[PDB]
Amino acid sequence: ATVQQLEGRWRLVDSKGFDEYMKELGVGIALRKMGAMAKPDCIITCDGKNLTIKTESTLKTTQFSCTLGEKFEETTADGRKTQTVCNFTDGALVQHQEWDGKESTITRKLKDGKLVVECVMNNVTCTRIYEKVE
Repeated sequence: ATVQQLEGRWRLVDSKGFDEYMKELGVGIALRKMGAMAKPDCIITCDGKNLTIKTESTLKTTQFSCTLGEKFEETTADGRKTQTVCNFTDGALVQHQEWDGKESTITRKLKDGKLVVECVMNNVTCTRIYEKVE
C-alpha cells in the first residue's frame, strides 16, 4: 500500500463515535451540533512527501498542507493549534496531534476501496467511512 492510493475526493457514508470524540476533546455543544449534521467531503492529495487534506461542506471547510515526517502547526476545526506530524506507515496515513500536553491520533487507510478514518483521543474513538467521488 502507498500514500498515493488515498488520493482523491471522498464522501462521508458512515460515522460512529463523532460526538463522543468531540466530547473527549471538550468541544462545545454548538460545534458538536454542527458536526452531527455536516457530512464533509475529504480531499486528499500527495506530491511525493507533500500532503494536503481539505474538508468541504456547507458547515465546515478546512485545509492543511504538510511535509510527511515534519512537525507543523495545524489549526483544527475546533480551533486548537496543534503540533502535528503526518507519516505514511504500515499502509496507513497517521496524523499525530499534540497540544497542551494532550494528544490525539487520526489514522486514514483504505479498506475494500473505502477510506476508513479513525480518530482517537484517550481511547475515545470516532470511525468514519468514505466512498470515492469519481
